[PDB]
Amino acid sequence: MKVFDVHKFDMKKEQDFLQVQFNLKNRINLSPTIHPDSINTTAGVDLAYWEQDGEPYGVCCIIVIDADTKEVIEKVHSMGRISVPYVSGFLAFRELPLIIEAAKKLETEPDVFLFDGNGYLHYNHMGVATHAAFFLGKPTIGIAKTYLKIKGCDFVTPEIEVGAYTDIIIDGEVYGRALRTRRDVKPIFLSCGNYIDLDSSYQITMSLINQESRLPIPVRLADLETHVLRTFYQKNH
Repeated sequence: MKVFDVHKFDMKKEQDFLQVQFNLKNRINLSPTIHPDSINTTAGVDLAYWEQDGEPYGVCCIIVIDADTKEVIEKVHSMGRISVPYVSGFLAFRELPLIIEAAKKLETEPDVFLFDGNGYLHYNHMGVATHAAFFLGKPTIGIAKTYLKIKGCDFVTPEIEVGAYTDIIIDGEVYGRALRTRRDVKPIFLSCGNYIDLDSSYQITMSLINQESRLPIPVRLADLETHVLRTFYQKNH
């Protein structure tokens, strides 16, 4: 699908990256309410990396499923040498190029994109899920497997029950939630990406959860796809 040409990727020093984040950060809108049964499709995005001939590479997979049946309707991927981090703390910038490339290959138009990564739950509310939203022009959701501790703030462990959650609050603001997707197993960390409220992010995520993994269906499939493709390229180097 078509994507918005938000900005270029010519940033050099950390100052450049901060300026881009601060600009987009003021364009974040978490007011949209979106019911799970009102959408036609949901997409999952993930990225995998590996060492190769001395240079770092990455493969981004986007898995699109039918919202109602949860069946896979489209799969695309992008692959290329990832840019070596000349700065630190801006992973999203070195991932976006591959993400945009993959999204451009999409024949479908996903109504929402769930990312294997953070969104609003980020030091500057500018995690990959949120950042990618501007380019995609679509609502996005952040699904993180690990907790990013901000301002020295720790989260409250959610109940053992499925769907249980706790709000991660920093400076009196809700950054996201610690969510128990699969009972008793490690919870995931949910945050709005952009163009959607926490309630909807939560409802859509839970509607995509089955007792097989703690990651919503779309994201679990993308993750598995990025791993199989990476293994393919590695053994065929």
